[PDB]
Amino acid sequence: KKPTNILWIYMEDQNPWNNAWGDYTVSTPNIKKFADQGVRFTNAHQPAPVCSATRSALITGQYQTTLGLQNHRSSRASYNATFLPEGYKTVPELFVDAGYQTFNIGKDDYNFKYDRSKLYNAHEGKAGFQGAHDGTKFDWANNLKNKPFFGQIQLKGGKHHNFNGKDVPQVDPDKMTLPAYYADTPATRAEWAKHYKTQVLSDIELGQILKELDDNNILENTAIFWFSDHGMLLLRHKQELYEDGVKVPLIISWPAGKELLKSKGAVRNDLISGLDIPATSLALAGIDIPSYYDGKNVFSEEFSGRDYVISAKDRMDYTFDRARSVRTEKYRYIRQYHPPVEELYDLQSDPDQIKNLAALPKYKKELLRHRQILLDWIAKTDDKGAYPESERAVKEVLDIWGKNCVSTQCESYRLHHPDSVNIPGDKVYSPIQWPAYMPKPKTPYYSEIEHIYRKKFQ
Amino acid sequence: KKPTNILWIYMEDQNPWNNAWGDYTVSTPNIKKFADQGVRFTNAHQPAPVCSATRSALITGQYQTTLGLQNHRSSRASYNATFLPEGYKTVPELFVDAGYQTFNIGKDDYNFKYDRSKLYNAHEGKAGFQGAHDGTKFDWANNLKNKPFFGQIQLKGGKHHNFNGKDVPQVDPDKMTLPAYYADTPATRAEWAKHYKTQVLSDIELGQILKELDDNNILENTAIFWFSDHGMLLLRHKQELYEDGVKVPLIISWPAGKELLKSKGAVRNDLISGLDIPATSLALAGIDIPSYYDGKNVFSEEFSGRDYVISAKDRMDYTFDRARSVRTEKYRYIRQYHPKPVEELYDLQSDPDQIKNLAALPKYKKELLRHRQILLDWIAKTDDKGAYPESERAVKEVLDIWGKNCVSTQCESYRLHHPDSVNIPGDKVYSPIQWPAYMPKPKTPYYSEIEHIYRKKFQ
Ligand SMILES: [Ca+2]
Ligand SMILES: [Ca+2]
Ligand SMILES: [Cl-]
Ligand SMILES: [Cl-]
Ligand SMILES: [Cl-]
Ligand SMILES: [Cl-]
Ligand SMILES: [Cl-]
Ligand SMILES: [Cl-]
Ligand SMILES: [Cl-]
Repeated sequence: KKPTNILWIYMEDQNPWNNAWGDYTVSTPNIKKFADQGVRFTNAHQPAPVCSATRSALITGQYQTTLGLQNHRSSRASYNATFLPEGYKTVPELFVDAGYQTFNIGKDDYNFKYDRSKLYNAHEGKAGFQGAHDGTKFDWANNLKNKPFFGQIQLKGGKHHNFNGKDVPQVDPDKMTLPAYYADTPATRAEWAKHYKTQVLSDIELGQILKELDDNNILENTAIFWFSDHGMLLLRHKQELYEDGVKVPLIISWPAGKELLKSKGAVRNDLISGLDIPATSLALAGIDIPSYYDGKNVFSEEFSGRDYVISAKDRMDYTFDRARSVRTEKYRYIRQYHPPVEELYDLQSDPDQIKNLAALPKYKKELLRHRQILLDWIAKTDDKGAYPESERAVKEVLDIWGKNCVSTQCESYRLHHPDSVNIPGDKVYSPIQWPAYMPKPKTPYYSEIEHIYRKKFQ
Repeated sequence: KKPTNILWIYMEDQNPWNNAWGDYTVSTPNIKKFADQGVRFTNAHQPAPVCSATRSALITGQYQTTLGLQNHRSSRASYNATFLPEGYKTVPELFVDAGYQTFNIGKDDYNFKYDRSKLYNAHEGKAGFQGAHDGTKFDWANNLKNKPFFGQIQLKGGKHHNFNGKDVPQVDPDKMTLPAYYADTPATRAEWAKHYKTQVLSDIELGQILKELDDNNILENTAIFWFSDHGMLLLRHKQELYEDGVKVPLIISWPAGKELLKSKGAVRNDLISGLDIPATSLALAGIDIPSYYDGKNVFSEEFSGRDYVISAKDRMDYTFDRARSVRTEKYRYIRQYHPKPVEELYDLQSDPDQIKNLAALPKYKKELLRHRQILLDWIAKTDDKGAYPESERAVKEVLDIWGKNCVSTQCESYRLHHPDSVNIPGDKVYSPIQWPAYMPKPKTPYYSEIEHIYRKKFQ
């Protein structure tokens, strides 16, 4: 007994502030019922805290840092490209090869060049934001009611802008409880109340998708993976609060396999990586997990929870950072490469990560233990974050963010190209030819997504 | 029940033309007795056919192509550097961390920068050929007769230069049987007879090392790995004959453990990769094999022979090539990326000298695709770094060492984009590379000498 379909309900930028996680600030009945009849994961940690890093990792099955996909965003311009290795199979291509129809409605946002028709064969792509391909809308639930499919639906999550729907409650910014030692201003309180409203919008959209499956008798045989690509990125001065940036909601539901999925627990507290989502998707559908994928089937009998979960943060827009985190059952550890410098937090007693324990003698052994888990991971994956981005990749940042990039990478680039700082890179550098094993489609939007230069930023 | 020591008897550039392999052209009694009492491997295929590629692969435990170590030679200059990832453990470091004394007498010839004292803690290094470190000679068999060690002794193998020893037999070039369609000249017949003489020199040297171990009671408790870094590189026009380039002699002997080793066969014909040598050494000494190593323990109960062995060839001195090979039980497949890639398929049973390319024969289409798919899996799994062009700084290193001999497109384009500095030494053109914080560069003087690789004689 395997499900017929896989469906990822893929939310942008959302923390699990919903009834199923015990939070009754707003009413989330669809999510609560959905969680009650499925498997809820309370320790699912994505490999990255930002869009294109997480989304590239889950679609390739590996840490975004292993294949040079770690920088948000990257490989978008005509003159700067990353290609997956020859022979490589993304998760959708694995499903296509096994006979399924595949789609992703909404943004891809991956940090490599690709022929989308090899990944998603049930619909066409179109130009998206900042070099991304997007998947066109279509009546997937009707068209594929009798064709086994791996689909994704991208929902706006915390980035929903429109709250005029008569089902969105009032949320008073003055009633919001902020994290400890977090900036308490009208703007942060407004961001909190807005994020609660987006929980209701997510709850509504979940209800609509479940109805659409039900109206085409697709609800029983579809394994649904319900998750966000990261939580809200929160800053206390310069300190990123990683725990609730990488820990995301995850509910897995397969109605006709309920008892099989719940066998290890209807509420899973063991440590899960977001990279286990594609691997579990493959296993549930009866597709081998490639040996080079990092994920595991979280429902297999041999799966007893990860000892630790690794996350990575690299460049974000025009901020050239590099940090690596080891999450164990009790601690989050951070290695910060651009303050060498280390952080360690006991989450049980310090959930907002205020008390760095790295320099306390009592915690030296736990510190070294987390550090060594990280060194093992760097040695195993050859973390491409250790290597600097190229001239062409820096030029791509300049095309998109212009004067906003004040990093020493960007200034040094300007000092070396004073003749062309504001000339679009596609007029400075030759286009990158796609490799023999993957010719560039002639589809017109493939050239439109490469027009990344933004005059308004210089 | 584990051996106490690990020793690699490590030969340069040598084919198994010896009595243990059934070749009595010359007398090799030490090798014959050694193979008789140990385990002989007839299908051991190195991951490369040249020195720095094979040697970097075995010392790191991974295909040289996975870590950017594939180009022979590379990362030698002051301005061009490859470092292993933070936290990475080469095989000697794994033995140091476990308490052993470690040494390699003779050349290292690795394509990355390293602090040799972290690898080999039982002796010092010295300047070597073309940017390599070498290990100084010392009385290892006595110094370490009571200290568990992992050691390597580098022997000259097919590159021995002096044949006046009174026990080197005369070998007639006119009696040499060359490979089918191989150039039949006085030079190649001379090379054949010379190579047979080097078999006797390797036989002598094997006897001496065994005597040193016996004189110090190290003979019983020492697992020895006796092998070469590759066979001779043979060309027929532009075609490299990979089968006998990568397949090397390998004998493993551990006299106190004879019966355990021989359990799966005293003569082993299953497919083995040279990367299984460090993995098997680690296993015998009771050290964990890191999850990122490619080798396996060939004496483990779970080891049932490899279904295939991968080999890779990339730049060789100033020849910028890229070829990948899948060896299966019956066939060797070659994918050639700079002839878009062209493919070769040979049935070795009927075509030992690799003359009849079967790749375009409809009868062999399925065997072709099956070998192609094996290679594609390996590229996807390892992100074969030969898919990426060498940097500007690496081309300069080639130009420094080889000068006007490099006629490649990469070189000729470099000369076009730097017409004013073509013959200026690279260390006056490019700034030195700072070693990473996790591995500071020793002050030791020969570390500066080995980076002086410019050769005026070549331009
Ligand atoms: Ca996002
Ligand atoms: Ca050699
Ligand atoms: Cl825009
Ligand atoms: Cl649309
Ligand atoms: Cl299972
Ligand atoms: Cl604009
Ligand atoms: Cl040489
Ligand atoms: Cl003859
Ligand atoms: Cl075993």
